[PDB]
Amino acid sequence: HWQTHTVFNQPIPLNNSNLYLSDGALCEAVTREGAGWDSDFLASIGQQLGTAESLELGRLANVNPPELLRYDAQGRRLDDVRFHPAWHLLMQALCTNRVHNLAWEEDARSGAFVARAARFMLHAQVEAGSLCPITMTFAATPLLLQMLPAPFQDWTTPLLSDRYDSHLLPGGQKRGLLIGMGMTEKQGGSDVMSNTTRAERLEDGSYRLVGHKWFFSVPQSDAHLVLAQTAGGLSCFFVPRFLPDGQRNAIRLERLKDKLGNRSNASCEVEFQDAIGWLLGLEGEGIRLILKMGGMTRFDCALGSHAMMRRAFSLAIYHAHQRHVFGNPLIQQPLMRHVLSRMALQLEGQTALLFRLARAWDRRADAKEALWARLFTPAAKFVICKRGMPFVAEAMEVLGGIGYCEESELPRLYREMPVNSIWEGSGNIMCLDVLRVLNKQAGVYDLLSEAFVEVKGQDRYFDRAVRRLQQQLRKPAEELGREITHQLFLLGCGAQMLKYASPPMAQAWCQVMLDTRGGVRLSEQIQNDLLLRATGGVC
Amino acid sequence: MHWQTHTVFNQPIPLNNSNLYLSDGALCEAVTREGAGWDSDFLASIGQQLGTAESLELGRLANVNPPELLRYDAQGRRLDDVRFHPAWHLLMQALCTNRVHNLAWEEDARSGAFVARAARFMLHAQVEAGSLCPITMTFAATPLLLQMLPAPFQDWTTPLLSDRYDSHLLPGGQKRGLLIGMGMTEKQGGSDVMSNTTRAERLEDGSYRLVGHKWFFSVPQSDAHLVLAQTAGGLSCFFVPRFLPDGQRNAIRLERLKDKLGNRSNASCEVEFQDAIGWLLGLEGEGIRLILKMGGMTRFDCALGSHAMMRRAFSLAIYHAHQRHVFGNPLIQQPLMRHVLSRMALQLEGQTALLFRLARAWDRRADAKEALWARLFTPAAKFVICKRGMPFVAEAMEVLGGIGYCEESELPRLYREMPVNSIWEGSGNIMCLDVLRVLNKQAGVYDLLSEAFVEVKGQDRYFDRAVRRLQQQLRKPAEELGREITHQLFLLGCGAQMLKYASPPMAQAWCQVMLDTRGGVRLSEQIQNDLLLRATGGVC
Amino acid sequence: HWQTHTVFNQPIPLNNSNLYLSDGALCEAVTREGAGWDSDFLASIGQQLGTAESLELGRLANVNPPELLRYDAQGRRLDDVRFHPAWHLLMQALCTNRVHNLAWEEDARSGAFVARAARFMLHAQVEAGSLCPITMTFAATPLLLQMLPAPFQDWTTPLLSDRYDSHLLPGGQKRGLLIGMGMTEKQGGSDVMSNTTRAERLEDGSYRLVGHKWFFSVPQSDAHLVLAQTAGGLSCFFVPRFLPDGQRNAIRLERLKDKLGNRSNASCEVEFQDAIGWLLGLEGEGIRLILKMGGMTRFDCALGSHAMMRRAFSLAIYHAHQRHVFGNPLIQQPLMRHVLSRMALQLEGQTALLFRLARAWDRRADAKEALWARLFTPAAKFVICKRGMPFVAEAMEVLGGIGYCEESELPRLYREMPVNSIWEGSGNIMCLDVLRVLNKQAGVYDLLSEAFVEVKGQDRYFDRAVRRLQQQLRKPAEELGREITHQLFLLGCGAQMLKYASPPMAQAWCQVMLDTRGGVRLSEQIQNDLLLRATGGVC
Ligand SMILES: Cc1cc2nc3c(=O)[nH]c(=O)nc-3n(C[C@H](O)[C@H](O)[C@H](O)COP(=O)(O)OP(=O)(O)OC[C@H]3O[C@@H](n4cnc5c(N)ncnc54)[C@H](O)[C@@H]3O)c2cc1C
Ligand SMILES: Cc1cc2nc3c(=O)[nH]c(=O)nc-3n(C[C@H](O)[C@H](O)[C@H](O)COP(=O)(O)OP(=O)(O)OC[C@H]3O[C@@H](n4cnc5c(N)ncnc54)[C@H](O)[C@@H]3O)c2cc1C
Ligand SMILES: Cc1cc2nc3c(=O)[nH]c(=O)nc-3n(C[C@H](O)[C@H](O)[C@H](O)COP(=O)(O)OP(=O)(O)OC[C@H]3O[C@@H](n4cnc5c(N)ncnc54)[C@H](O)[C@@H]3O)c2cc1C
Ligand SMILES: [Cl-]
Ligand SMILES: [Cl-]
Ligand SMILES: [Cl-]
Repeated sequence: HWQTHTVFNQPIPLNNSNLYLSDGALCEAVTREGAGWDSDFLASIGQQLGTAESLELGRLANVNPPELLRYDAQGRRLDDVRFHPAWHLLMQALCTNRVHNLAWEEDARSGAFVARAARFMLHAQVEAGSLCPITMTFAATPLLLQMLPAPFQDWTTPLLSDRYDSHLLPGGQKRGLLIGMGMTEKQGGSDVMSNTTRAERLEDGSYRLVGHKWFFSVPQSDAHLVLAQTAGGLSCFFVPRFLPDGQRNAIRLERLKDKLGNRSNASCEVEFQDAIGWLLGLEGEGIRLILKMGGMTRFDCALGSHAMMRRAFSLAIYHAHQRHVFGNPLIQQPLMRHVLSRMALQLEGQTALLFRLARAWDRRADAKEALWARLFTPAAKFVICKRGMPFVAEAMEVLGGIGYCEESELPRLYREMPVNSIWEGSGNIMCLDVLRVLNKQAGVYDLLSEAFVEVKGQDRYFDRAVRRLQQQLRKPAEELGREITHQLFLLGCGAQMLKYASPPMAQAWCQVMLDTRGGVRLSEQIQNDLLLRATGGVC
Repeated sequence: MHWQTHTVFNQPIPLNNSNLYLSDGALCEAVTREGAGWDSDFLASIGQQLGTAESLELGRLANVNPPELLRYDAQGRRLDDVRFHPAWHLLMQALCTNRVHNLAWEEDARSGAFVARAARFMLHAQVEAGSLCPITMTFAATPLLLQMLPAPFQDWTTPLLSDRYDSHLLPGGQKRGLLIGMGMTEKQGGSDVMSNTTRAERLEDGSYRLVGHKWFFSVPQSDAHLVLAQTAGGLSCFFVPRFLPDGQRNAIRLERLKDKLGNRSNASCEVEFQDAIGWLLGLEGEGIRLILKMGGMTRFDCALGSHAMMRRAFSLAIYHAHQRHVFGNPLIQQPLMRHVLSRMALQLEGQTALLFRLARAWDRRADAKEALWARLFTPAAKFVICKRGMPFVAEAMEVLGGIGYCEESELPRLYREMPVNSIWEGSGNIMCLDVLRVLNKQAGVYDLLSEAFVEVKGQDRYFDRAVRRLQQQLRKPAEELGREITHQLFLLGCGAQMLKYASPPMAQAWCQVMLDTRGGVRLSEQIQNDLLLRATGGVC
Repeated sequence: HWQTHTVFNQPIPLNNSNLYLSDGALCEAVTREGAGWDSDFLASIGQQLGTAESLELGRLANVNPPELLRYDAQGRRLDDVRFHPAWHLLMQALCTNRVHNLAWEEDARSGAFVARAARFMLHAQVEAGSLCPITMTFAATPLLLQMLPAPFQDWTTPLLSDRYDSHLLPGGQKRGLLIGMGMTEKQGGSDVMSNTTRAERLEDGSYRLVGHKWFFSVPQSDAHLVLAQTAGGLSCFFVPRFLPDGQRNAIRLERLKDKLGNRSNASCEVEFQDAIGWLLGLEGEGIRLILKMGGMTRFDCALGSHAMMRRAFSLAIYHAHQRHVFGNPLIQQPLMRHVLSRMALQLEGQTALLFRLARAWDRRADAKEALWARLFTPAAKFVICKRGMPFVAEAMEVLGGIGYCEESELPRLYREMPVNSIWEGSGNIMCLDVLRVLNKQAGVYDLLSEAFVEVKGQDRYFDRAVRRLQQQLRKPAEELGREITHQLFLLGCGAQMLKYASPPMAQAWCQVMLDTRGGVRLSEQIQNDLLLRATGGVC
């Protein structure tokens, strides 16, 4: 008699699922792209990462963001950052699963980049902030392994380990390392040539750095690769957190960013007060170096946005299956079932493209593969990271009101999305790069012709899309970089669907994405298969 | 460098990584003297563990990340749960591992257990105080439950005697360890519990339906609370479990979480009972009689807890004062400071002596004379010591100065905790009214005092004069002098202990400083040195 | 049937009362000490300040503490502090009521200091943090008015206004000002001789300051009087927030204290990076100057603590009067009544001593009056500020559990008390100063004897106390500085009680405070009278 009502028609939130085994498109991609040997392991962590206890860690790390500790209680400079225990727990698992170095092990087998991409994608569905140090370390490791200055040769062993080490010590004394990246300044992020951080050559071949970095993520990194001006031009420096003699480097943490999302991750405004750096490569070869690593971090952005889209979608279909409206399961409602099917179709294409791209990276020794990666990485980052926002927003709306409340995973996802689109130059820069590749790089047109010819006749909308692109690649105006990049990206997904997806699935994908007319209805059967694949049972 | 504007110097390193036990001379001597010497090795062991920086950090985390009340889930269903920072649970594990909640109630507990347990308690208290609340309540309630558990809960006996903290959201019977809370206070009264309006109706099966509220309901996550409610037969005490036997959640509704000055790591709720099921303990109307048994022990914990926090505050102060220089010399060498610090050390010596003598009384409660001693000095010790805590800790804070007023320091948290112990369980006045009630109603109280006072007569002139004043001060029966009488009675208790077991110079010092009404007592250079030295260890 | 219980015996909290007219001892003191002309105004603001709306401003200012803005969104240094709107409202009223300068107006009448003290004591009961800038400004004003450097002569008018101006502008362009004091450094606050902030003389006569201040309250002050080392000794500098040319002075705000209490008030850790200062007086004359101001701020500490004890006590008795326990009003319960009466008696004494002490300051032109002030100011600060903690804690306990909750005014008061005892050298330094006056000052022993002889024979306990002080002054050790200062303070209050208080009241006070035998019962008539005077009706 105390109650005013009974609570019903409230679906149970998705948890204790298998992030891997419930993703049909992913299972197929992993095996298809030569990482089948990691399938058992993927399912293993898929189950671990998908538990309530795991998702809670994600929540804790974000709602208890890091504190910047500039001083101690005595008034001495401290320059440290303090995290919630959940942060460290996430790091342990990321490093245990070698998301930061799997591909760089000395005996790493074929498909390692692809396998590692799958491992990454699972973690990304749980928590995103923690991916930042992992992404940076992953991209920087190959570079360091062959360019480490003499005083830090003993970093090789920890760089190749599977142990997270949060000890406040010099890198050489630690079990595992994290590498950060300091490029962006107040005057520019895309245009790094405008940096005003200067480096004066010190004695032993080291340099004195004086300047600042505007966005300096993971200040607790064991080292940052930093860009600074020298007499010889813009160079890249290895700036360790501790000097060889055990003293703390002269990096001053001034301010912690107060971010829309990505809140679990510490992003600082730092200043260099005669900090010591070691020159990597040659003076003026700075931009050339960070361009090598950029390729890989961009891929992580695209993959990360995709992972979050996948999670948001999983939450949405799980909810829509249980929630009833107007007498029927929400997911049975014609208009909803239509929207959800198009969303699933979106993820199928992205899964296909992203893991094809991963294969390219795994086989970068092949000039044709390296060129494929060089081209589609920026494209995938631009398109997928742009889609993230509208896509996650839609998922949120499938849940309705409760999806707009912070107790749900959706707001945090929705809040994270834009960071991936802004990171590393932003969309426009991606598109200018795509244009630059088509123009400057040799044998690009030949590479495209081969793939397009390989699937000609399989689908009318694809072939028409190919014709439209070649017509736009005659007079490629800069102001059409987005149109060109988008169309180029779709053709990439299209080819993959046509080659390896079932004919009905590819027919569906091509129609929905490449049919300019619109009004595209999907067969009852193809919709059922999409939604079924998106919940597993295809593994 | 050229970037700096100054050099940081004369800033002392904060006290950490010390041994909370081995650095307390008075405590080591007390433990051995009061028959708990067998626990000395263990005490030093946890004394080291608890005194580490990592441990102190747990204390800080538990307080600056206070519990959240979860009334509802994301679906709009009632949840009635409380979510803590991991540090809270870590503190609880250690407290239970160290059996601070049940050591004395083990079936084979040896002699001195209450005294040993008091020492274990005192160490923990210096680290974090909030976590002590569930421990204090469970410790006081356990003896009662062990022999009064209703039939459906006989399988609580094993967990009640364990050393395993269990935070699982399950019925008690399925758990490895338990916590018992206490629901007495209502909006209309805390001291006067007969004004309770929570009512209980007897049901067909022997349990009762409770409808009402509790104003301060600490540790709502307890596995059960002993609750007072009105019945047709009068004010009774009920065992109100969090889960019913059939695994369903009892009808206890958590409405509001208190936003407290201190004690913040501990969840204190405003709850309402919506036909919650309770099991009658004892007889209808025997309610106040039951919670009076348990009150004796929780009061002791309040006194000990305040003492522990005073000890910690003092440790921080002397450690600071030893390093900090002012006007060319170590702060602790400055005549006026060294004088204040010595009086503070002297304060703790007396409290240590009295509190652990009291702990012995509880350990030997089978002896009528000991039980009476406890019945008399427990309330007195709670009144005086818990009152002193505030000015005492404030003084410690001032020894550090500006930095002691900042929350990065342990001092503000200690300063903020202190009043809770004085307010808890009736408050100072109630303690004093109780002391007066014992002198009046209880038989052979005057005889008991006479024996102790005679045993030390002639040893100190200020003590004997203090004894004369008390016996006279009792000349006219008067409620409005309850505090004067309770305070004087307390000092005489400490005095006797110092005179019997402390060194003659130490006891001479204590008696002069505490009992010399003519004030202005200077202390010998030697006695001050010995006080401060004892307060840092080396006497163990 | 929805309810589980009925709420009763829950007293209404004290609000919408008159902070002045409810304080019998205060009304009498104001009239007695030559400030009876302000009575109509004191009752006026006493009404305004006691309102719920007023008290709410206090709460807001403290639960929404200031934020330090070291940088703006563009990464340019900003060094500003942002307050809750309630803070500025509190400031507006304080300045409107001239709590910061009443006594320094050019045509200030007799008893201005005593009237200002009364106004201060009322504001102090609503909010304490806001008193910091007021106290500092009040103490520095007289000094500045006759020492202002040439470039800041036009500061005279604003210094004497009733205007609060929070505009971020150079002083000269504002309608009112606030002055701060920067003395304490990390190495010491009591021993300022250990300061390492150094000032070099410049071409133009001003100085370059490089150093730091550990506690630096009201960083938003229009100027700070700062102590720094020069070639000729430790000196006092006028450091304006803006330079004459409008540029911001080189005062760098590094960090904001996270305080036990006093949270509404901004206290900073600051550093000087070649900040411009102007010498006040002669080099090495620094300590001599800040000693002149120290006199008045120490008085404000004592007054503030007294004020907060008064407020606490008002709350306690209003509560005890409504709250029932064991069938009677809590205030009727013999033990409670006894305690509350002693507390009231405590405030009677303090009120008498403080406003006699205020008279001394007002008539400081008389050497005998200045000497009385010189002696009892340090004493009153030591004793009263020390009593504050146990006193307010008692008040809190009268309310019980609800008094321990932050929704009550008690915790905020309780959290405030220690700051007044720590400010300006702390208790020990006060007692050392009192000893220095009894030793180094001439005619002190005479001044005291004149007062004691004037009341000899009126009370046995008072005379016995006098004989014990004179005996304790035979051998005046340093270690007895507290015992001596305490005894002195008591005799001070005692003299005032015996002279101007009703004989029964003076007897009660003497018996309670000076009867070493303890165990004093008070008559039912004197208790009824004490509590009646503490709720007004004597005005
Ligand atoms: C959460 C977070 C963390 C970060 N962490 C780091 C870090 O760890 N290390 C680091 O170095 N940086 C970091 N950054 C900075 C980030 O890399 C840059 O912000 C990003 O590269 C864009 O630089 P910017 O902000 O200066 O944008 P701007 O350079 O001002 O660019 C503005 C816009 O102009 C567009 N644009 C640029 N050139 C052209 C052109 N020729 N034609 C048309 N449009 C153009 C860009 O697409 C962009 O959208 C972080 C940023 C965020 C939000
Ligand atoms: C952090 C915290 C946690 C708490 N947790 C719990 C809990 O878990 N369970 C629980 O039951 N209670 C709890 N309490 C309540 C606490 O036990 C009561 O607040 C306390 O007993 C005082 O009662 P009260 O607040 O009703 O004050 P009142 O009973 O209104 O008394 C107020 C004052 O009156 C004095 N007084 C009472 N009677 C007399 C008399 N005859 N003569 C003179 N003076 C008298 C009291 O000593 C006290 O100073 C908690 C309180 C706090 C602050
Ligand atoms: C909220 C707040 C605001 C503040 N604002 C300001 C401000 O605006 N400007 C400013 O300059 N300071 C400020 N302070 C600091 C305050 O003035 C100092 O902290 C105070 O003077 C004591 O200095 P300290 O902390 O260095 O104590 P210390 O100098 O380390 O003193 C330590 C203790 O030893 C005692 N002592 C010192 N010398 C002796 C001796 N010879 N014999 C016996 N005992 C002795 C002292 O009384 C003190 O209790 C502020 C502090 C607080 C908490
Ligand atoms: Cl900081
Ligand atoms: Cl809730
Ligand atoms: Cl800032």
